[PDB]
Amino acid sequence: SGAIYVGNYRVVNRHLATHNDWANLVWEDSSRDLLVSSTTAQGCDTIARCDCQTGVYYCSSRRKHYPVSFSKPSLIFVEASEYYPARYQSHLMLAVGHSEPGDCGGILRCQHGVVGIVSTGGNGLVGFADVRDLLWLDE
Ligand SMILES: COc1ccccc1N(C)C(=O)N1CCC[C@H](C(N)=O)C1
Ligand SMILES: [Zn+2]
Repeated sequence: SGAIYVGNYRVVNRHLATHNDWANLVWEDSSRDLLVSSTTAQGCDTIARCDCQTGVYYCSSRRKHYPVSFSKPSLIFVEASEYYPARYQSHLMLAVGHSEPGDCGGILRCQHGVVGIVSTGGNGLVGFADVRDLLWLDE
């Protein structure tokens, strides 16, 4: 679990969004596994606007933060699951690191701010749904 709270927006994994998230839907993209809902209170997270390929992510299955090198946002194949059929997930960045089901929502951050959230993994890899292109999150 996990979310980014920026301004009057809450950013979450689309496969973990609540009834409330869908009742206050602003935007969603199944191909990116992202969903943005509106909030009444102001959020105090800063979004990074950069091309960093190094950062630190929170891994709830280890209660630890890990430094990682990660790929550029791209279309990557993701095995079928209870929420999606087998498909290409866009805007996804992979790193070598620990992740297991339950780690989705953990924030990835670089020196400039929030980069994205854990969305995929397996076999010593972890995938992050990028949010740095969503410029509207700030205006
Ligand atoms: C951190 O995630 C993992 C870790 C280890 C092993 C597997 C995972 N994966 C990949 C997932 O949990 N999922 C299932 C829920 C839907 C996700 C998606 N974006 O399509 C993929
Ligand atoms: Zn950065």
